[PDB]
Amino acid sequence: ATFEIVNRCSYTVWAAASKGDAALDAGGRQLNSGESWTINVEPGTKGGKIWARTDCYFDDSGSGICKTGDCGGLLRCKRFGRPPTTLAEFSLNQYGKDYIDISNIKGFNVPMDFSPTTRGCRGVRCAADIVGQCPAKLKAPGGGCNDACTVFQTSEYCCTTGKCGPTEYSRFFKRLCPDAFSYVLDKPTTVTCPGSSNYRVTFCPTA
Repeated sequence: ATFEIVNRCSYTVWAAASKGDAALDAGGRQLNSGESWTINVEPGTKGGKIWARTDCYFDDSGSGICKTGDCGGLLRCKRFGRPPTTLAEFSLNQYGKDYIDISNIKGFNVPMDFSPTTRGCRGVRCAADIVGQCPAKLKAPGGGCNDACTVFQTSEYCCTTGKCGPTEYSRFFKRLCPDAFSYVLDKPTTVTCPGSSNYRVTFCPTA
């Protein structure tokens, strides 16, 4: 399948694409404003994620640091990223469908549209100035708006036991982005798409 990753923000990002224990495609790439990067993701993938990283440095050996979303100091992500990272999430072809979501469960760093490029299903978006508004205790020095499980490490925020409810903090993300997951047991805003669909991830969409 095909992921076209478009940086419509006015600042550079360092896109990432991982499943957890391996890169997707080249696993990351710099994207100056306006630049695009189309990747190939193997059918049937489970639990894939796409995110932006901000304020990176990488050397020629591809080794470095980012202020949001860092995946173990590399340019070419093979793990997932350090919060706060807004997340495009997907598992493809799982019995005839595709399932797409955007998640604020690790926080928010960059606004995002995740829309299908082939018919049958609706996209999802979180474009609101979450970082402009972010509750004071959840702000991240380095940039972005952290989730409460990251800031406080409690069972209730982290839903450790599989039981938890919404919180004042989950609800701050759900007031600003109702289509994105705001905590682990949020009512699912998942989208089911035809198996083998293609997609576009647009950062800073309304930019």
